[PDB]
Amino acid sequence: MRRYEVNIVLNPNLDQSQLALEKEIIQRALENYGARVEKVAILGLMVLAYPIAKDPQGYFLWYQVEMPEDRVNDLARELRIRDNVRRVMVVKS
Amino acid sequence: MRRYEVNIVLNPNLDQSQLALEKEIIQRALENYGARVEKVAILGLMVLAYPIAKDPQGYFLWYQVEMPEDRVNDLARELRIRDNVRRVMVVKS
Ligand SMILES: [Mg+2]
Repeated sequence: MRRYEVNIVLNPNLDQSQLALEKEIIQRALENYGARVEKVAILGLMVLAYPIAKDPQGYFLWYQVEMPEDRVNDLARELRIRDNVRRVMVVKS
Repeated sequence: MRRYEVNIVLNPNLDQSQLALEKEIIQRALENYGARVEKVAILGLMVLAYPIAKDPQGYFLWYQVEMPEDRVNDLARELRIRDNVRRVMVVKS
């Protein structure tokens, strides 16, 4: 077990109920990969100003968890193939 | 004037006095580009677990500012050419 901060950028076009569902589904996926969810946060709709990129808008979701290192890559791919997930950044604290 | 969150990843090999200097120099650069620095934070040494990348380690620096949109790209390039700066992500709140 190790601690990680899971950063998620979701489709900016989601309505609140869709945002909630995705946030809940993603939290379940975390646990499904052995994660102990310590913190969770929706940081709002944000726009990437730099670097220059397509689809700069997105909802920023953030989770702090303790989970096995061996399941980190798997959880990441699981989250990435989700259609509403545009970006997944997992940082080891 | 608009509000932005300036994300900075610095060389992980910096000693504390180097970290401090860079953090101060970067804050000055911000102001030099018309930024009003509202918040500043050093979030520690972190390791990018996903996606897979070279030089995964780095100090995470974060600033919240209000500055002119027209100087955002310039400030970003200014910060990026700095040798200790490995990554610059500017998000519009
Ligand atoms: Mg915070």
